[PDB]
Amino acid sequence: RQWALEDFEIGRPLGKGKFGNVYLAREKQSKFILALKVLFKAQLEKAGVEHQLRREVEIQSHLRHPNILRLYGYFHDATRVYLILEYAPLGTVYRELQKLSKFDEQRTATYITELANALSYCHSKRVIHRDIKPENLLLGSAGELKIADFGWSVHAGTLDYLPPEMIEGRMHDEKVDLWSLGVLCYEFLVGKPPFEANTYQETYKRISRVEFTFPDFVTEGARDLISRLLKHNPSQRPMLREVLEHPWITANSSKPS
Repeated sequence: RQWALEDFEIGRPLGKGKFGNVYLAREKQSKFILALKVLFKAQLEKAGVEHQLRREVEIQSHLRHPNILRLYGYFHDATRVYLILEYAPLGTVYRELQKLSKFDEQRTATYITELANALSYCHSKRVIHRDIKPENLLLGSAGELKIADFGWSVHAGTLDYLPPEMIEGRMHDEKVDLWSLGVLCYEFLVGKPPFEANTYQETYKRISRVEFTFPDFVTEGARDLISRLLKHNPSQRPMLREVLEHPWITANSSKPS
């Protein structure tokens, strides 16, 4: 952490967010490579997502896990607010999916394993995640998957990754995470989310109905796991331990539980 913008040399823009840009950066005193996220206070207040941001930063701060992107610290200008983040050199899972069209079973199972580990750790800390997107998944130097969005919750846009209970306005719990796994496991293997449609309304209906089909190249194990994850009823969804111990996972995953 630092107290000012002058503590960092700003490098190439890693990406542009809706509220502000992210840069590659180096802490001058220690030559420390990190990611510097810039946000505008006015923009945050326009949506009133300021308090949400503060809470999410607070939650993220207490999370220490190899498969979760680290928040080193933060400061403000004003107007600008700066987040100091772990730099993931291998970019997003989204871009990787864009490059490889789809992932093989081993890579998919591995990513799912890392995800389930991180989320299990979060559940131990009574931390529940919102929707998980591939653009919000980064890759470390060893290619390790890292959850990078700060969408956490402590109390019990595109709809592609939201569970039925959240889009229907029903009460949601930790089970949400498992649903996300399902979607991701599908997308990794197929190249597109299972409820993708050209229309928001269509996607809404397809999610609410849990209306999806498998391409022929999807194996029985993958179909089984995904089908168990994509339950309309959150209660019928398995636990993360059952996921980590799923035959298909254990058969294809490189990383242990």
